[PDB]
Amino acid sequence: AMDYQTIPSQGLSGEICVPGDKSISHRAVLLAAIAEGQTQVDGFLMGADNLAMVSALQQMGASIQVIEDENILVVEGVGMTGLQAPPEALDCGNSGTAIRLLSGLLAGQPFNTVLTGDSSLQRRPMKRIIDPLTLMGAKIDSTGNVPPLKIYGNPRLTGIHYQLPMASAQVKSCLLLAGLYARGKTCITEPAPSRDHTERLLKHFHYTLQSICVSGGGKLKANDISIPGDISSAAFFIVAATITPGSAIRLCRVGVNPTRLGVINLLKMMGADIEVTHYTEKNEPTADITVRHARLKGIDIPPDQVPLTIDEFPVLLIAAAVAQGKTVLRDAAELRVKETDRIAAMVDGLQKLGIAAESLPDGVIIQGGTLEGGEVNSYDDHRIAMAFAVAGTLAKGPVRIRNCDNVKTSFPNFVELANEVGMNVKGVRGR
Ligand SMILES: [Cl-]
Repeated sequence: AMDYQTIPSQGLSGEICVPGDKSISHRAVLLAAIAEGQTQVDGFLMGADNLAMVSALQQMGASIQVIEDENILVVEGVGMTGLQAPPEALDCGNSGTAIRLLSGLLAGQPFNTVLTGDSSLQRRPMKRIIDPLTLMGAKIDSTGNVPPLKIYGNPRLTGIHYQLPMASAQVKSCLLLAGLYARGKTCITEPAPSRDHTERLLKHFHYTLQSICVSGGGKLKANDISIPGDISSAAFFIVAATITPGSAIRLCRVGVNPTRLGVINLLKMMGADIEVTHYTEKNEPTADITVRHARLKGIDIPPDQVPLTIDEFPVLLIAAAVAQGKTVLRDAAELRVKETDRIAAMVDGLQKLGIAAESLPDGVIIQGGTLEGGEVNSYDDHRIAMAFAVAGTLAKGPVRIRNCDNVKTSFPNFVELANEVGMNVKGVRGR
């Protein structure tokens, strides 16, 4: 509901999976919808952007059954040519990824589609995909190179070899999809190799791929898929179990990034008790994460990790609040407004929960202490709202978190997952 109310936890326990992120979730259902056969998708993020993708595919005749509370989809593929013109404009909500992937998928279809979304989405730039898509023969009308986009399906799409002056996995993913419906082969080359989840998903669905090249005329084969859990969503539970006495949990199949330091490792530096096991590379790289309660010490976050901490794992600041000593985030230069606002909200909430915290022009400083019960404002930022729900696990009293509407729309299963592991949170009427 509008506000979240928590009460202190007796200690977390149990095993859960957290959903994957938006990007992999979109790609999985999209590829499954045009495959032949039935695909069961586990770990599908059930937020508004991902369900907007689902409803769009259904408008075009896809068979997708949604089990929201279990993060499951069961897709009966309609084949490469089973999509049909939607009767109305496809509303992509706030999803830039949805509109861009759908533009690639629909450019080579033998029908027309209008793609739009909310006012935020109607300002998102689209030239980067429109031009390359036009080279393959796409007919995409738009004003100001932003949505709405009217795609006049071109069944005569032809493959292209594309040489980019800068890396971009968003363009690549779009062209790979358009390539599935284009004559000959479509190839994408970059100065440096960019992120490649689309490529692995294509292989998972048994499409042939040969820089990165794909050919039209091939066929997608249904194949069950378990989306790796988003480390950002998992971080909430990792911190919860780390700071709450008597806690022991296991997070199954969480996507792990081996090339970066990360939240698990920053937590380990604070003295956390985390075991990463059962590492596999057949999904993105995946692992089970076992977390037990552990006393923590404040650390100096290296500059390179400051933006990432604030952007992706602000719940790490909740762990700093209960550690012994101070934790310091100082970036080389003053932070961007998005970062500055985020830290100001975290600092203000922490202060309201009796923690000594100061915002800096290039970061923040947290004096480790004791979280008290009280009231904070999430400022409709789901990451902030969730971080304070986690602070509630150890707070001396109940914590009320105002304006949590965006948690339901970004990560709706948070509340049920929190409760299932012993972390008390319930939606209540606000203001
Ligand atoms: Cl969810």
